Formats: sequence, C-alpha cells, structure tokens
Amino acid sequence: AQPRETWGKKIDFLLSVVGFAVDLANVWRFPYLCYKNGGGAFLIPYTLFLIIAGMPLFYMELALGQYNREGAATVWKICPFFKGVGYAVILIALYVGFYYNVIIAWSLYYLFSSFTLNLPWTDCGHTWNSPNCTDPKLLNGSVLGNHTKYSKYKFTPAAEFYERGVLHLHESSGIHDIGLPQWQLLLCLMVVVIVLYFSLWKGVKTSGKVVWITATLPYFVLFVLLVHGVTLPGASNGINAYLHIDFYRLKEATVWIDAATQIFFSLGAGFGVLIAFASYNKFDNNCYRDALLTSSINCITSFVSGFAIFSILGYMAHEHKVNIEDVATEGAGLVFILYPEAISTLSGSTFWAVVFFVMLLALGLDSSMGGMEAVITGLADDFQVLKRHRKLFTFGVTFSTFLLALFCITKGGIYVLTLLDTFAAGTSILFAVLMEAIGVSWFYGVDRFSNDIQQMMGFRPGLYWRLCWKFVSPAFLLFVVVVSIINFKPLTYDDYIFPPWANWVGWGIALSSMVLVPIYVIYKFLSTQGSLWERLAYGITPENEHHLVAQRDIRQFQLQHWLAI
Amino acid sequence: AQPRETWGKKIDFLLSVVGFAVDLANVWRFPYLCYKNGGGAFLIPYTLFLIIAGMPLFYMELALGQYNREGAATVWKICPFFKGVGYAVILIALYVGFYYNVIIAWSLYYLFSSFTLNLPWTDCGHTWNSPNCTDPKLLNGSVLGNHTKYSKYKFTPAAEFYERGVLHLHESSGIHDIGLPQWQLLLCLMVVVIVLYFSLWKGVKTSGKVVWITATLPYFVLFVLLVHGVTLPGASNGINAYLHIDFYRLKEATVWIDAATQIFFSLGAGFGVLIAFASYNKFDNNCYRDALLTSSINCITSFVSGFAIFSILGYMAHEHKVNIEDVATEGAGLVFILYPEAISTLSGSTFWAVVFFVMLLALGLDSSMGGMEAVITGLADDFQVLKRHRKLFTFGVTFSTFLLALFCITKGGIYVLTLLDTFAAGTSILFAVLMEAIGVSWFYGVDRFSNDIQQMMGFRPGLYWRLCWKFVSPAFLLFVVVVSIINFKPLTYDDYIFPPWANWVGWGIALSSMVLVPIYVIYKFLSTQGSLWERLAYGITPENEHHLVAQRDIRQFQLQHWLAI
Ligand SMILES: CN(C)CCC=C1c2ccccc2CCc2ccccc21
Ligand SMILES: [Cl-]
Ligand code: NA
Repeated sequence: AQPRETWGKKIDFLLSVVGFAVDLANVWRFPYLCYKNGGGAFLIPYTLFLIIAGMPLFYMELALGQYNREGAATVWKICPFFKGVGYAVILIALYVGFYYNVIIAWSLYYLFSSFTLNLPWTDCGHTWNSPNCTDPKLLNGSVLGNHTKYSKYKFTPAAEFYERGVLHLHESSGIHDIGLPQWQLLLCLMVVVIVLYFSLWKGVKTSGKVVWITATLPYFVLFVLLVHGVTLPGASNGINAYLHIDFYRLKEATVWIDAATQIFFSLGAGFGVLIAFASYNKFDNNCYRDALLTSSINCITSFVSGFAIFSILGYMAHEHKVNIEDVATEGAGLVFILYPEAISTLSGSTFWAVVFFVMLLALGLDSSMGGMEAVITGLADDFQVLKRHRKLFTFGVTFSTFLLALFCITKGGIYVLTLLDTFAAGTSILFAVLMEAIGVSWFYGVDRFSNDIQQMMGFRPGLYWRLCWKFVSPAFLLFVVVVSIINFKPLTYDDYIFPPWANWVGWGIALSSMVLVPIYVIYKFLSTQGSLWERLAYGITPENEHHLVAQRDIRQFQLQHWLAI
Repeated sequence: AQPRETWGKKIDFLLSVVGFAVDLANVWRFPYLCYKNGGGAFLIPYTLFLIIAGMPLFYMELALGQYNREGAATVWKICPFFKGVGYAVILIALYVGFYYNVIIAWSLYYLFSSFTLNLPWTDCGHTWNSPNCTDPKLLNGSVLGNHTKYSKYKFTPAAEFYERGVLHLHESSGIHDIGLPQWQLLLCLMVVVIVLYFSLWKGVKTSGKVVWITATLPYFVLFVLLVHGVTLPGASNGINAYLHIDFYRLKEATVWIDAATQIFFSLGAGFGVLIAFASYNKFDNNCYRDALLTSSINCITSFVSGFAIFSILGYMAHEHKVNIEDVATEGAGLVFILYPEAISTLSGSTFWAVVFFVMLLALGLDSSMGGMEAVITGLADDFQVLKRHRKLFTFGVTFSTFLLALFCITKGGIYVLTLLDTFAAGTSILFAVLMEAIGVSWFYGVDRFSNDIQQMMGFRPGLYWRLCWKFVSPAFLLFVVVVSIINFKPLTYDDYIFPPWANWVGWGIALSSMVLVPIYVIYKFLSTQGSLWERLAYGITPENEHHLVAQRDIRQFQLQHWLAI
C-alpha cells in the first residue's frame, strides 16, 4: 500500500547515526574498569574490538539493512531460521531505553536545579539536597582534618545532591526494599516520554530534525572541559595516571566484556537501530565510508571523554585530600559526581552547567528515540496492522516504557538500573550479535552478501572485511560469550551487595531474550508441513527462493557454499 | 460466522449460576451478619431485599442476555451510550480476579498441609508455622484464664499459622514494604490458574462439566458438617443464638443497610457474569423460574451453612468455656482461623480438614471461572478477532491475572488484597449496577424489556416486576451507593493503619472503572457526526432502529416513554 518512507536529507542519516552513537558521555566509565597493574585496560581492548569487530559488524548491519530494506526482525527473511534475534534485539533496545529514560530524567532534574544562581553543589547546607549531617565536609570551603575514611568521597555536595537529593537512595535499603517512586522523578519521566512521543509519532523526518537540532554542538562541551582540564595547574596529575604509557604492563589479555558492551552501545550493534536506520536509507550509499567515519568519531569521542574524566579526577585528587581511585562513584552516576564539581570551579558555573545538562538531555533523548524508533520499525514491519496504526503503537510503547521504568526511578531504583543494564545489555547483545554473525556469514553466506554489496555499489569488500565477517568476528563473539558465562562475578554496587536471587532474576531476564532464537527455530520446524529435508531447506533458504526447495536445489547443503569465502 | 456454542443441558446452566451465586461470601459473612443484626430479625429485611431488590435484578440479566445473546460489554446495542458500563463490569471483574484467586490459593495450601495425621495447627512449634520466641500459648491444657476475646487473639496456633506460616506477615510492615512473593503460594496460584485455563479454554462445554463436580460437592460437605455438628456438645447454644428472634433492631444503622449489601454481594446480580451465562442458552428457555430457583438455592444454602458455622462456633465456645459472642468472627478468621482450630479438636480431624478445604476450593473455583468467563465473553463479542483465538486469549487473561496477583501473595499482600476488594468491588460494581439499571429501565424502557420476555417465553411479566425494575431497583442501588459514599471509613486492618496515600490510590482504582461511562459517552458523542440532536439520538436508540432516526422518529424524546411502566 504505502511506499517505503525515506529520509529527507542524506546528511540527516549521518547525523542520526552519531546522535544515537553519542553515549560515551555517561556509559564511558574508565575508572570503573580502570587498571590495577596493566596500565591500558579500557583503551587497548576498546580499540582492538572496534577494529576487529566494531567496523565489520557496523558495515555488515548497514549493508544488510540497506539491501533488504526491512526491519531488524524482517531482515531475517533471508534466513527465517535465525529470526528470533530480531525479537531479541528489539527486547534489548526496549530494556535499554527502560533505564536510559531514567538517565534522561536525572539530566532533566539537574538542568532544572541548575537554574538557581547558587548551585546546589557549592555549599554543605540544605541547598535542595539531603545531607546526613554526619560529615558536612566542604572540599575547599573550610579547613578539615586529613582523614581518608577508606579514601571514600560520598559526602561532597555533588554526591549528597546526587544520591540523596535526586535519587533518595538513603530511604531504600536495597533491591529487596525499593520503596516508592519519587514524584519529581515521576514528573521528569513523564516529560521525557511525552517529548519522545511527540518526536516519534510523526515519522522518521521529525526524528531527523530532532537529532539535527539537539546534536548540533555536543562536542563543544567536551572540548571546553578538556581545555579547562589541562590548562589548570593541578589537574595534570590524574591525566598523567590516565595516559600510562606501558607497553609491557599486562593485567588482562585484551579480553573484556564491558569493552564489547561499550563498543556495541556506541556503534549500535545488537540493538537493531543500525538496520532500522539503514532501511529508510537510499539504495546507493557508501556504507563503508560511513562506518569508518562513525568508528573514527566514536574513538575520538571516547578518547576525549576519558581525557576529561581523568582530568577532573586529578583535579579532585589535587584540590582535595583523598586519592583519585576512590574520589568518585564508579557506576551509572559517575558524570553526575564529576562534572558539577568541575563546573563549580570554572567561571560562570550556572551557564556552563546549564549547557552541559542541555547536552546530556539532547544526547539521551536522541539515543532513546533511536532505540524506540528501531523497536517500532521492527514491530511494524513484522505486523502491518502496527505499521498502519503508528500513533497508537507508539503511544502504547511509550506508556509501557514509562510504566516499566518506575522500578528504576524509585528510592532504590539505581540498583535495578545497574542490574538490568549489566545483565540484559551484556548477555543479550553478546548472544544476539553472535547469532547474527553466524546467520549472515555461515547460513546466509559471505559470498552472497558480498555479491549483494557489489550489486548495491561498485566497490566490493576485500579479503579483510569478509574474513572478519566469517572467521574473526564470530569466533571473537563466541569467545567473549564463553568468558562472560564462565568468568561471572555477582552483581554489586560500590558498597551494596545483592542477594543471590537478584543474580537469578538478571539471568532470567537475559535468557528471556536469549531463548528467542531457538524458540523461533522450533516454531519454523514445526510449522512447515514436510519431511526433514524440506523443513531444513525452508529453514535456511530465503523466502523469495523457496520455490527452489521444490526443485531440490539448495546451496547450503553442498560444502562448496560453506567453504567459499 | 459460525453460531456461538450453547449449553448442552439446562442443568449445566442452572448448576453454573448456582455455583456462581454460592461462594465463600455465603459462609463467613452471612451467619455473622445474621447474628449481629438481631439474630433472626435479620431475615425480615434480607428476604425483603431478596424479593424487591435482589430478585428483579436477577431476572433483568437472564432476560437481557438471552434475548440479546451477547457479552457483558456488547449487549449494550439497544443503547450505545451505556456500553461503557459494559466495559467497567469487565475491568471490575479483573480487579476482583486478582485477589480472589489468592483466597483460592489459601484453600489449596491448607489442603496439602491437611494430608498429614498431625495437622500444622494442632500444637505450638515450628510445624510449618513461624513461631514467636515466647509469645504463643497452647489452646488446650491451660486453665490460667483469658482477658481478651478469642476472635482477635493472634497468639493461637491456628491464627499464628495462618498469618506467619502462610501469609508471612510477621516479616512485613505494610504496603510500603510488601516483600517478595511466597513461592509456596506462587505454586498454588499457578495450579489454580492452570485449572482455570484448562476449564475455560474450550468454551462453556468444559466449564459446564467441571461445574457438575465443583457445584455439587460443597452441598454434601455442608450436609455432613451439619449432621456431625448437631451431635457436638455445645452446638445447641449456638443454634439458639443464631435463630434468636429479636425484633428490637429497628435502626437503619447496620440492620437495614447490611442485609441490602449482603443480598447484593451474595446473589451476584449486575456483575456481568449473568449476562455471559445467559448468552449461551436457548431462546425458548424460561428465565423466570431459573432466576427464582437460583435466588432460592443461594438463600437456602446460606441459611443452612449458617447452621454448621454456628454449631462449630458453639462447640468451640463450649470447649473454650467462653460465650458465643467472643468466638464470633467473619471472613478469613472464620474459615481459616476458627474452623480448622475447631476441626483440630474433633475425631478423625484429617477427613474433616480435607473435606472443609475442598469445599472452600469448590466454592471459589466456580466464582473465579464465572468472573473470568464474563471478561472472556465481553472481550470476544466486542473484538471479533478474539472469538477465533480463544485458547490463546484465555491463556493471556490467565497469565495477566497471575502476574497482577503477585502483589497479594507476597509477605504483605493481605493489605493490597483488602484495598482492592473493598474499593474496587464495592464502589465500582455499585456504580456499574446503578448505571445498568438506569440504562435498562429508563433509557431503553421496561415495556420493551417486557415485550422481549413475552416474545421469548410467551408470557409478559406483571406490573410488580416492572415496578421493581423501573423504580425500586434504581432507588435501592442509589441508596446503597449514597450510604457507601457517606459511611466510607478510612482503610484499616486489625492493628495496622493504612497510610493517607492508600485511600487515594484505592479511590483511583475504584474510579478507573466508574469513569469509563462518561468517557465512553464523550467518545460516542464525538465519534458520531451530525448535529447535537442527531448525535444524541444515535446513543439512546438501538443499532437496529437507527433508520427511524433518519425518519425523525425517536421514542426517547416523548413523554410517553418516560411515563410508561
Ligand atoms: C460470588 N458472586 C456473588 C460473585 C463473586 C465473584 C466475583 C468474581 C470472582 C472472581 C473473579 C471475578 C469476579 C467478578 C465478579 C465480582 C464482582 C464483585 C464482587 C465479586 C465478584
Ligand atoms: Cl447471601
Ligand atoms: Na461456587
């Protein structure tokens, strides 16, 4: 009926991929995975995975979504067997937006609080925060005793505003008792979901305009933070520990699960957002150049973000007493601790804080609307009734996201947020990208994919990209999944410990999306009325080429198809 | 499409409506309301409210669901402006379906525990019950004394078992800290919902056959319990106190408004279940005799169950050497705290303890199946897609009920259960039955409703039934609603007091169903196109009489319609 919708401008796609790719502000926590005796621990594995897995998977997803011109779930009409990975990545993006809207609400609350002339992080009083009053220690306001107290800095005005004034974490004991959702956080979440609905109910062109307006100057805040970090006298000590140039210090074997999760969140692999955005893209586009540009931009952004973060770390460690490693909270609120104290020192604390919070709101809204648009595109291409009624389905999705995010905005919502993020994100995106690589490279065929690319644009992927798609990336993803299943530590906060049932709940939430692949395989095997050979043929052959099943001509059965690279 | 299913035999429909009318509310509440409200003089208004206010509301649904063989919601095709109240009686049936099955779990977990020779409520200790350090005392063997009534004494083995060993309320403080759902009760709830799905997944065919067992065993259980209690020492005093005629009670407070609410919540007229059950019956079936027999069976069953209840209460009063007013209780305190404690002191306690709880299970199974089939039929006749997919829609409904009943089976779910029951049931179903009576007796017309009955069975209801449908029933429902609004008390438990925000959320849940009538009126007024008199005439006239609207012939705009009885 209605033709396939497309972008209004080609530059809109290159801006939207970055607006969804700008998550290195908050999700890039270097001191969390900081080194112990290795030096480079979150930059060597990050770059390695971006080189060997990031760019190949980005190019593969872009070309697949551009050629098939379908959603994440209906891209697997080229191999109906591995079609459960579409629902898997849809649930992945849904669970991710669930806690991403919480970060957006936190940023909105900080933006609303920063309007005051006196910032809430400039004194140790009752300035919109909730100090316990046991340790009202002004970092530079008054002289205090040099007591480390485990070198922990959680009584600073920034932390007292974050974990007590914004989150109200003191009222909740833990995951077992989360309390009631906060009213101000509820209003913030309602405003966020209303903005998302008003941005997404129109179409992809409105989302393109929104990512154009919001992502206009995200780099400027990072640039001014970096230029203020290194120019100030006492902030070089921490950044010196950051760029620890040790090529013979080794604490890991370049193996990290959090690095893979970070590259997948940055690029978008395992969420269906790349395929969904490539579906609306034009037929003739250089996905290779776009992938290289996106990877380079993400690498530079990660580098400058780590620079600024460790510069603020060293500034805190010099202007204050306790050491660098325990000065800030390593978790989902690292930037909320770092950036307010840094902006308090800089001139014009109110204006720059407002600008930084507007940037955070912009990037968060962009990423969340990208994920929600990917989910909507997938479930609309899957069910044409949902594609016809786009507004009702969008309203339903936004309302479900708002309802299922109340457990993350409550008194102890940060614990559920971290649990969901870690378990769901890591395990689900790992299994999803592994299954997608196995299906595209082996079952569908690297030769057929390369031929489709050559028919799409003149240039053909060389030996490097094909060998990465076929051998390097699937083996890497399988090894990461194995090291994640084996080397699994119990989920915990900086100080709070989770009961054993929280780990089981997280594993069950991950498995809910994981088992979506074998369930659909069994569904396809049982639905087809035929012999075992005919079932296996209908399983691993495209829908358009199903007639060849009747002609007894299947390429996957022969070993020449598998051996071909 | 294909014609809907029908009852193979009218005995199935009769037993189904009997099992729906006869539930746990006729065992724990009716005898206590009889005793407290003057003894025997409570039968004078009750039967009165049975005849003038309860019986005409039971003949109104069996004749509206048989002439218009539709669901609870879709039956409002004679007056679309009230179809919203057809949705409320569905949503209410969901709000009642969450906690009610929990009670069905309470009778299941007590059944398995009664499969041992030593019942868990016969002695003090850790016999499947969580005991206090030094608080509990033994019922028999102590002649020290007592200064408090045994109805609220929570230091007995049975009460402590019911609270801590079953509900686990000792490790909870209120709705703010409910805790995690009990797995030993989650398994019982799973078994209950599985039985419900297996009964209702293939239509009325399997439900009618399950009712043949689940609606005939409770009568045998009551018969054997009465024939055993009539020989128990001390039952004569209980029978005399239950049948004591005290005509001194002439006050409206608790004597004239308690029999009305008891009749209303015992007969079940206006819940939407009767419209669904009467939609699978033949067009020539007599609804008059069916309604009369159902009301008489309900009232006689309540009256004869009061005999066994008070025989057990008199036996316990003689054993405890206390008066009957001290061992007089209602609700779960009777069937779970008072009756098992009395069975403990009987001979062959295993048989009686198994048969009492299997009667309690059979009483709840019929009511839950009816309340769920009401929603099923109301949503299937409205949405034609759900008619073909019944085995999936019933499964979805059961799974949603199970997931939304996890807040009542937890360590502190009794408070949420009481909140839901009281607010939702009372307020929403009262407003719903009031709107239904107003729509059927005034807007549609009692003369047309009598002509429909005359076309169905051949005879037309006399002037008494029309007078009790047009004037008596609406005024009675309005009086009950006004009393419920005025005599509304703040939510409270035995000792715990609900927070101020509990009353507001309870009222919100109650209004969620009640606002569906004005919202649907506005929706119907805005959807229809034309002038005000052309949009109003399309919501008060039947869909088969809309052509008369084009001919400027509307009967609801004349004085003869409103002044005809
Ligand atoms: C026992 N007769 C009187 C009806 C009792 C049963 C229910 C019930 C039970 C289980 C599931 C749904 C429902 C919906 C109908 C309703 C409405 C108000 C109060 C109670 C009830
Ligand atoms: Cl009754
Ligand atoms: Na029953």
